[PDB]
Amino acid sequence: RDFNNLTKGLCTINSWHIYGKDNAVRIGEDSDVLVTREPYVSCDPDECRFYALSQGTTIRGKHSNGTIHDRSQYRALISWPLSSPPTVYNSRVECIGWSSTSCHDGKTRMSICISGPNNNASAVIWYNRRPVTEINTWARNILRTQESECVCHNGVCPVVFTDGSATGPAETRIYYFKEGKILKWEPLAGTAKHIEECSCYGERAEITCTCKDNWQGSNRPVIRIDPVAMTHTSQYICSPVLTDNPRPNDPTVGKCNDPYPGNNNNGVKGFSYLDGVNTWLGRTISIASRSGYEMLKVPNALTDDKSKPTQGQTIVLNTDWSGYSGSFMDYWAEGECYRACFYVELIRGRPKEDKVWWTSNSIVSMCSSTEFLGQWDWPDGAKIEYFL
Amino acid sequence: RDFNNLTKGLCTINSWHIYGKDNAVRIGEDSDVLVTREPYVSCDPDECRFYALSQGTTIRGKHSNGTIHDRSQYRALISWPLSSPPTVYNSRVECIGWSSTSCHDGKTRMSICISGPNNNASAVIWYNRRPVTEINTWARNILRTQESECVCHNGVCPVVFTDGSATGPAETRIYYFKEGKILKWEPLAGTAKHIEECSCYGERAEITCTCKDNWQGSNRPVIRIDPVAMTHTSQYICSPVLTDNPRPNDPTVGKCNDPYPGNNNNGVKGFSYLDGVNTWLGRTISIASRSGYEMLKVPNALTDDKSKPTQGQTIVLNTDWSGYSGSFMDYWAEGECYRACFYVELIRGRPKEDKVWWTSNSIVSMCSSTEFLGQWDWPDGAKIEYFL
Amino acid sequence: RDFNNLTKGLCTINSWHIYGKDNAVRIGEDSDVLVTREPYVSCDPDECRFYALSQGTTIRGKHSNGTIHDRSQYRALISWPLSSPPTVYNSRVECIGWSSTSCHDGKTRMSICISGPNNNASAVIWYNRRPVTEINTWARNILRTQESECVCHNGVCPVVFTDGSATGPAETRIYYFKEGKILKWEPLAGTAKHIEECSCYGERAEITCTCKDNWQGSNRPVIRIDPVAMTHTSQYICSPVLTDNPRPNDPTVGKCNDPYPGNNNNGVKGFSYLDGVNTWLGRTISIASRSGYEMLKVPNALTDDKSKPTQGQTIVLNTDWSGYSGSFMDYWAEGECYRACFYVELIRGRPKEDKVWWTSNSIVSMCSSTEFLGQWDWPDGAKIEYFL
Amino acid sequence: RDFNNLTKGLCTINSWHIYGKDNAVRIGEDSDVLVTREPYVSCDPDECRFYALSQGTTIRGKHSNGTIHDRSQYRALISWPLSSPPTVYNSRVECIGWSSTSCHDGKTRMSICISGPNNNASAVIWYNRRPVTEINTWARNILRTQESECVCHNGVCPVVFTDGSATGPAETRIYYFKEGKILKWEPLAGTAKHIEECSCYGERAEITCTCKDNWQGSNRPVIRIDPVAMTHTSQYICSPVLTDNPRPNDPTVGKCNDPYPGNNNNGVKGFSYLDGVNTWLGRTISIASRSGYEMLKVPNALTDDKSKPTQGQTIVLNTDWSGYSGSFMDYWAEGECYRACFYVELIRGRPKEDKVWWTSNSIVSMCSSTEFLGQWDWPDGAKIEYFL
Ligand SMILES: *[C@@H]1O[C@H](CO)[C@@H](O[C@@H]2O[C@H](CO)[C@@H](O[C@@H]3O[C@H](CO[C@H]4O[C@H](CO)[C@@H](O)[C@H](O)[C@@H]4O)[C@@H](O)[C@H](O[C@H]4O[C@H](CO)[C@@H](O)[C@H](O)[C@@H]4O[C@H]4O[C@H](CO)[C@@H](O)[C@H](O)[C@@H]4O[C@H]4O[C@H](CO)[C@@H](O)[C@H](O)[C@@H]4O)[C@@H]3O)[C@H](O)[C@H]2NC(C)=O)[C@H](O)[C@H]1NC(C)=O
Ligand SMILES: *[C@@H]1O[C@H](CO)[C@@H](O[C@@H]2O[C@H](CO)[C@@H](O[C@@H]3O[C@H](CO[C@H]4O[C@H](CO)[C@@H](O)[C@H](O)[C@@H]4O)[C@@H](O)[C@H](O[C@H]4O[C@H](CO)[C@@H](O)[C@H](O)[C@@H]4O[C@H]4O[C@H](CO)[C@@H](O)[C@H](O)[C@@H]4O[C@H]4O[C@H](CO)[C@@H](O)[C@H](O)[C@@H]4O)[C@@H]3O)[C@H](O)[C@H]2NC(C)=O)[C@H](O)[C@H]1NC(C)=O
Ligand SMILES: *[C@@H]1O[C@H](CO)[C@@H](O[C@@H]2O[C@H](CO)[C@@H](O[C@@H]3O[C@H](CO[C@H]4O[C@H](CO)[C@@H](O)[C@H](O)[C@@H]4O)[C@@H](O)[C@H](O[C@H]4O[C@H](CO)[C@@H](O)[C@H](O)[C@@H]4O[C@H]4O[C@H](CO)[C@@H](O)[C@H](O)[C@@H]4O[C@H]4O[C@H](CO)[C@@H](O)[C@H](O)[C@@H]4O)[C@@H]3O)[C@H](O)[C@H]2NC(C)=O)[C@H](O)[C@H]1NC(C)=O
Ligand SMILES: *[C@@H]1O[C@H](CO)[C@@H](O[C@@H]2O[C@H](CO)[C@@H](O[C@@H]3O[C@H](CO[C@H]4O[C@H](CO)[C@@H](O)[C@H](O)[C@@H]4O)[C@@H](O)[C@H](O[C@H]4O[C@H](CO)[C@@H](O)[C@H](O)[C@@H]4O[C@H]4O[C@H](CO)[C@@H](O)[C@H](O)[C@@H]4O[C@H]4O[C@H](CO)[C@@H](O)[C@H](O)[C@@H]4O)[C@@H]3O)[C@H](O)[C@H]2NC(C)=O)[C@H](O)[C@H]1NC(C)=O
Ligand SMILES: *[C@@H]1O[C@H](CO)[C@@H](O[C@@H]2O[C@H](CO)[C@@H](O)[C@H](O)[C@H]2NC(C)=O)[C@H](O)[C@H]1NC(C)=O
Ligand SMILES: *[C@@H]1O[C@H](CO)[C@@H](O[C@@H]2O[C@H](CO)[C@@H](O)[C@H](O)[C@H]2NC(C)=O)[C@H](O)[C@H]1NC(C)=O
Ligand SMILES: CC(=O)N[C@H]1[C@H]([C@H](O)[C@H](O)CO)OC(C(=O)O)=C[C@@H]1NC(=N)N
Ligand SMILES: CC(=O)N[C@H]1[C@H]([C@H](O)[C@H](O)CO)OC(C(=O)O)=C[C@@H]1NC(=N)N
Ligand SMILES: CC(=O)N[C@H]1[C@H]([C@H](O)[C@H](O)CO)OC(C(=O)O)=C[C@@H]1NC(=N)N
Ligand SMILES: CC(=O)N[C@H]1[C@H]([C@H](O)[C@H](O)CO)OC(C(=O)O)=C[C@@H]1NC(=N)N
Ligand SMILES: [Ca+2]
Ligand SMILES: [Ca+2]
Ligand SMILES: [Ca+2]
Ligand SMILES: [Ca+2]
Ligand SMILES: [Ca+2]
Repeated sequence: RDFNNLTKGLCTINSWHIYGKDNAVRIGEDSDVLVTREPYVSCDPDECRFYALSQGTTIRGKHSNGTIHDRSQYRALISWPLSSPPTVYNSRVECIGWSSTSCHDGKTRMSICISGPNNNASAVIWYNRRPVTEINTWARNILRTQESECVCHNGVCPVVFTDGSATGPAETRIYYFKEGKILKWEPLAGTAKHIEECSCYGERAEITCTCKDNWQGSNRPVIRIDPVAMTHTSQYICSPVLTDNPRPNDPTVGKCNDPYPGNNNNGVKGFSYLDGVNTWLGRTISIASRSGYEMLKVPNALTDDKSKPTQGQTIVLNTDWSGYSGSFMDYWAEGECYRACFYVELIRGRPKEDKVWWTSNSIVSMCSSTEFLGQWDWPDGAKIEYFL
Repeated sequence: RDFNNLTKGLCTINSWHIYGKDNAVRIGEDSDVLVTREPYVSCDPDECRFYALSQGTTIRGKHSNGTIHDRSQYRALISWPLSSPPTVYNSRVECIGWSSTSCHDGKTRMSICISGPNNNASAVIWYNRRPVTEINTWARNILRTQESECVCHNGVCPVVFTDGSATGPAETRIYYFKEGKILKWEPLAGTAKHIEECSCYGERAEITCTCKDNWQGSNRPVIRIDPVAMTHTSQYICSPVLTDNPRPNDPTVGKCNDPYPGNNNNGVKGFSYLDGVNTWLGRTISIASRSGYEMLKVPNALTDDKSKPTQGQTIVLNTDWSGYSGSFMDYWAEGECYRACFYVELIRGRPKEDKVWWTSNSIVSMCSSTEFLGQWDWPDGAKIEYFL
Repeated sequence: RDFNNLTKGLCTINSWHIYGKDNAVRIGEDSDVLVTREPYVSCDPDECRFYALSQGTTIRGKHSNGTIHDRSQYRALISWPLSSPPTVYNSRVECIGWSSTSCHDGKTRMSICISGPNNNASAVIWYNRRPVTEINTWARNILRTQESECVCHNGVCPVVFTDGSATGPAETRIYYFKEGKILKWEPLAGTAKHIEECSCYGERAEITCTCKDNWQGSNRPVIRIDPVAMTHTSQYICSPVLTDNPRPNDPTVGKCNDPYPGNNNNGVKGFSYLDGVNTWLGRTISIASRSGYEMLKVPNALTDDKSKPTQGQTIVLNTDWSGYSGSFMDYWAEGECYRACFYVELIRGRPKEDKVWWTSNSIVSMCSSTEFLGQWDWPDGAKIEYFL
Repeated sequence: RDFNNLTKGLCTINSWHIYGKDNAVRIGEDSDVLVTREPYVSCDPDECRFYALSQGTTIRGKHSNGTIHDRSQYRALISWPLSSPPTVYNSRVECIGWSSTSCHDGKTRMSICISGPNNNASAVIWYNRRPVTEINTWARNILRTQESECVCHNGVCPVVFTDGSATGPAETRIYYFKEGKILKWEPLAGTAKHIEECSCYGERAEITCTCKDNWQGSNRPVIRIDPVAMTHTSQYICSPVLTDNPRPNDPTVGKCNDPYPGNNNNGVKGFSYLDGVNTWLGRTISIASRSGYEMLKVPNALTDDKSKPTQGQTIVLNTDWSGYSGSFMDYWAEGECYRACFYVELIRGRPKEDKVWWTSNSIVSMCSSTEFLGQWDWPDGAKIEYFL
């Protein structure tokens, strides 16, 4: 109808309720489920759907062998109905590639897929299910993007891309798209020293992105975008409650403008909701691997370098595999505020479970409640032994 | 369009005709059918669909092992086209959880799923396919609901929940929802001593629920709700024709305000249509197990403590497995009266058929006819031996 | 929109072109295709679909064993997209039963399914996907109907039913339905001595049905219905070109008002287009079994007792299995005339191919062309050996 | 709405970006994917879909044995969602046959399928999903058509057919259809000596078709059609950069009005975009087999007999199997110009990979970019060994 405008602020997050879960790996043990990774969730005005990068093969299919690899010509961004598994028969291909983002601007959806060899990748921006714009690699080193939904405001949908090294300074750009066309792009500015895989959400005409500093930071870089002025700033979450993985143990004081040291060249896509006292951080429980998942209320995490948790909720037990996580909200829901939501990728297979030759995942997602709900843990649920 | 109003009375029930049957277990022996239990049927203004709690695995899948269990993080309320089986590819997830209810108010549908550990469960109320309200457990002991459709009147859709013991007094509540929001809730009142799994239907601005007294009663508790005044009453079906299972043999006089004794801490979800002489009771044929199913016309069953059958119809032979049963009607059909309908869950597998490691079911459903139709029996139809 | 009216006459049939073919048995050798029999085709104003009686199991499924049987509680009328196979995932159940008919009146569709034991069957008439009317068996001996589409005119859709013996006189009735309700029913009248499985089509406000005399006739009975006056007549196709199966060799003179003798208590559903010189008869090539299929132009077959073929077209080679056949037309096509169409059921499995324990079929269908097209033969295409 | 008119010229082609890829053979190793060949892509005003000739069996199905054959009664034109594989469950049959074409005129789609024995084939023209016209073979020798989309202008959709020898002069006809009806047909005229499988596109009220001279030419014949005057001309691409396969090595001067010699009675469906300096030719890399695929910018190829490449892009490595290729464009996209697109059929199985008994393919497709994008190669991706 009309372009959506971020007119509401976040609802108060007092707990998290179950939103969606597809049990993909369980079901896929005996049905035609596509092998995936890098999933997310994204809403249209009339429906919310699960998204992910397919590996172009079923889990039980012999071609599942080798899917630990990140970029092949057989991957594609696919979407499928909320809480269903990604099957050969119900998956809709949005575009071809090995890194993506997607978002609805209120009128129609924009989807972006990047494909190519490491030194010659390119992104193609689709809008209303048609290719509209293409961007060639600018640093010739794995052009890559969010791996979760972008956010739009009055037709303007900003997207964060990175091209260059994963273990040294790279060239991060913020592109402002409108109807699939480029209105403007900026180089990254601010104090964030490295950016990859931004998880974004919007509220009151501002877009907040919690990304990852793969090079040096165990605290997360944050990019705040003004989609009207089409400008932004960057910093790190000041809080001592470190949220990347792997990471060192939590200190008593964090860092606001530099990566918190202790772990280099590694990390996991993650997210946060930074809203003063209504601030919640997500993170793996393990400091060593993609294991477990919890939500911690850390009032003023973004700006308070000594902020520590005041409440929390366990999403996945430390004895269960987690993975990537990101933000999304249903901007077309009823009510006076936007309800914060997120998903956690539950990785199964390689490298942690090497008795099988594949790597895939299932999805679990939650949204906020103003109630103080009881908690449950939500594991993938599959028995690897069955696949042997 | 406009909210539906219960303006019609029931059609005269002279017999029951076949409405839907999915042969899920038969078909699922060689196709991707999800393992389920606790099914029901529910209509929208333009379509009627089968509903059930999936176990997050196919019947032939190795994860089918263990599905006798009631509550896991892998269950979800799903719906699928009338008379089709619940397949991985045609099942639509309504919400995540292990106890549910759902109903269309004329404009859109409300679905409720409860999930959690036994001492920390919570219900999330979805409306127009979005989460709107959440209710935390109040007795910290398996918050649970209907397992069949709720009914709406002018936007108000009452739902019965129980939290607390299954073998002693519990805390039953009646919530009146409108657009997924809570308008009001009452504690159970009346003479019903325990309530679980209410089967409801509406006619002439009144909602009748036939539930189950798991603690002491072999006769069924009945809750009648006024959705305008948002008030209710409770009692038991007075009739000597006992309809719970297991149960003692039928006496010559029943009980109107206390559970009829003989069997404790057990029972099965069931239903009835209480409409003076146009009264029909459903029940398993066996007094010991979920075996067989019959419909008995027991004029004035609700209020006459010596009422006995005047007509009847066999739905499932005592040599076939039955299970849960419940009411639903198509409130958007043509004509001057609402046609009473019900479904019977045909349980296969554990605990009765333990040569297989799974528990699932198929569905059979009937609706009333003003004709006096010939009867047939409708078994699940699957041969367990094939699954060995 | 508005009820359809049979305002056009038939197009001139100079040959038959390929319309649809689903290759169900071939494809079903390695995919989830339902076992069926008694198929047909029927159009809605915006789509034409394949219809059939499912057996409630896949072909490869173990429950396929025994599907040679005609009536079980596991059968249902299903429809699926033109030329696709009837799969577990794309089949839409219209109603439950073992004998059916269905037709669109221009506004919505009426579907009829009969279920029951032999001595207590009943038909339930569905309209706009809801049950509206029920009719109890009147002769207590396998109430049965067309097994192909009915035809409507200004809301009135006549249907032919038979109840009673298959090898002696029975009670045949013509019901005139409008919006699923009974307007009137007549007993069969005319000279037809036995009626079963009528194949009907309409043109210029008249409905012609070519049925089968299972008891004594090798020539086919024909019922012509006036859907306005709601009256009918009956006779046999006068032609010496006999079209039932099994049957005696063709004589040089047929019979107009009595069954042509030579074969008792047996036959196959078949059809014809009786339109003066524009007359075409379908029949199996073999006089002994459901083998082969051909179309023969027999000018004035209905009224000329010495009429013999003037043109012809082979549909299925005598070295291939055929089966039932029937008429349908797309009454919502463009143009000035209705294009005659028909389908042939290609039966595979039992009783002719007993190395497998199942019985199923695929469908081939043709429509007329005013051109004189080259002919091809259209077999089922499956290799039984593969199923062993 | 209104008939589409070719009002735009081509966008400038500076490179090719990835459009769609279904990885059919990979996925089909463990899911219900139909065996196909002769694929293409075609757009409707609201969706673009993959098309192909099914073989009426799955790849893993036993009936896949023998699918190297071209024409059987089990083939049909099917379409399915962009980038999905052609599965039993998501494939929509457009018509029955072994040679086809299809195109949307802006209001609705016309699809054409030819079926029959070699000496008695016939084409049936479907419009708005109904059969409208039939054309009988005129040379009684494999009536055949494009195997890719046709193009329409103001309701007029020209189609090229060939009937007669594959190794000598044949009877090629250009039919001008409007709403499935024949407006006019011409015999081929111009200097093209043999025509088969035309790949067409339209721009500025002109339709260009790049076909194949199976008899003598290694350069490609080109037919330019005026769909208003309903007239055409024919010649060959003058360029020395030869684009058929098999073929001799490239000379330094080509031929404008006669087949370039060196290879007889063989070839592959191919295409080109002839637009002055904005000219791009597609071809297999190997001169001996359907191996590899590249796009070469050959300014003025059509008219310059010494034109050689000025830019290029590799689509498939010479160490990977290719096959047929053709043109299509989304005539309903936004913007001021039509974006040239094409697909390459990636053939797997027989005759080149004879360890398996089947022949099938997957599809890869690209569209033009005005950017100068980095290139990647796009192979089928399946491991034949897995199928053994
Ligand atoms: C039914 O459901 C309800 C609703 O969920 C249940 O109630 C919930 O119970 C939760 C578990 O107790 C609780 O979650 C905790 O909240 C704590 C905050 O609350 C407390 O402190 C505040 C502030 O003073 C008080 O106001 C309040 O009253 C409480 O006393 C958090 O601090 C908890 O998180 C910390 O502990 C968990 C382990 O339990 C860690 O996994 C987590 O990371 C936190 O601890 C690490 O991080 C901090 C910060 O740096 C460190 O200081 C600390 O040492 C830990 O650090 C190590 O571990 C991390 C992670 O591995 C590592 O990286 C680091 O290096 C170190 O090695 C926790 O979030 C909910 O708030 C509470 N909800 C409600 C509404 O009450 C109820 O129990 C259920 N009922 C039943 C019967 O089960
Ligand atoms: C073609 O189709 C038609 C249509 O369906 C067929 O006709 C139907 O036939 C049915 C079977 O006969 C019939 O159903 C019965 O109706 C009885 C009521 O009618 C009779 O009594 C009235 C009242 O006086 C008369 O007016 C009327 O004319 C009849 O004479 C019911 O009483 C029957 O139910 C009882 O029996 C069945 C076993 O048959 C039990 O399963 C059932 O539970 C009922 O009996 C138990 O319960 C009562 C009540 O407490 C006890 O008193 C009794 O002892 C039984 O109790 C034991 O069993 C229960 C259950 O296991 C247990 O819990 C308890 O402790 C005890 O152990 C039955 O419902 C249809 O009405 C009739 N329909 C029509 C329209 O006519 C026709 O036959 C078919 N044709 C052919 C050729 O087959
Ligand atoms: C390319 O395609 C075109 C288009 O299809 C091909 O041309 C077609 O060729 C067809 C085959 O020749 C032809 O079909 C036949 O038409 C005959 C009628 O035409 C002839 O007679 C008329 C009338 O005098 C002439 O005007 C006309 O010029 C012709 O001469 C039919 O009579 C044929 O059917 C009979 O034969 C077939 C066997 O071929 C039987 O299966 C069929 O049942 C008919 O014969 C039985 O029935 C009659 C009637 O009672 C008996 O008299 C006769 O003895 C047979 O009876 C036995 O068999 C039956 C069935 O098993 C059994 O029940 C009974 O008891 C007996 O045992 C046939 O229909 C098309 O008309 C013709 N089409 C056109 C447009 O030309 C062309 O060939 C193809 N090109 C190539 C290269 O292949
Ligand atoms: C990142 O991505 C970018 C973007 O893709 C990459 O840059 C591209 O690189 C491509 C490969 O170099 C390049 O493609 C070539 O373009 C040549 C034309 O450009 C050159 O000449 C012009 C004209 O003078 C100059 O202006 C320009 O500056 C260049 O110097 C083509 O000529 C190339 O095609 C020919 O070679 C390939 C093999 O490489 C053949 O397969 C192809 O068929 C062509 O050669 C055959 O045909 C010609 C014509 O008859 C014959 O003369 C020749 O001998 C060959 O003939 C044999 O082979 C054929 C086929 O098998 C056979 O039939 C015949 O009989 C003979 O046996 C080629 O197309 C892109 O243009 C370029 N793009 C851009 C924007 O720059 C960049 O490299 C990537 N980065 C990294 C790090 O990888
Ligand atoms: C069910 O009853 C309510 C009246 O209680 C109907 O609601 C009125 O509907 C009309 C048209 O929408 C409005 O102008 C009135 O204000 C509505 N509501 C109330 C609460 O007064 C409703 O239309 C009835 N539903 C149907 C299907 O007739
Ligand atoms: C079929 O015939 C009936 C007339 O018998 C048409 O019905 C009339 O339709 C118009 C418009 O709906 C009404 O105003 C008349 O009262 C209708 N009915 C009768 C029974 O008089 C009907 O429209 C015709 N169908 C079509 C498609 O033309
Ligand atoms: C473009 C790409 O391949 N990105 C990688 C990502 C990346 O390698 C690291 O962030 C370092 O740069 O790591 C991971 C990962 O799980 O750590 C998955 C991503 N997979 C995909 N998006 N396909
Ligand atoms: C919430 C829950 O687990 N409810 C149980 C129900 C319950 O245990 C008894 O009524 C006693 O309270 O029993 C049964 C049952 O088949 O008897 C199934 C239900 N299964 C599910 N709804 N998942
Ligand atoms: C109602 C019923 O079972 N009808 C039978 C039909 C019938 O038995 C004979 O016509 C004699 O009456 O025969 C056949 C048949 O193939 O000959 C199939 C039908 N199958 C089904 N419609 N299910
Ligand atoms: C009508 C028909 O069978 N056409 C053939 C085509 C043809 O044989 C040659 O062009 C020579 O005439 O060859 C090929 C081919 O791959 O070379 C495939 C086509 N397959 C199909 N369209 N089914
Ligand atoms: Ca890091
Ligand atoms: Ca009880
Ligand atoms: Ca007969
Ligand atoms: Ca399978
Ligand atoms: Ca050639």
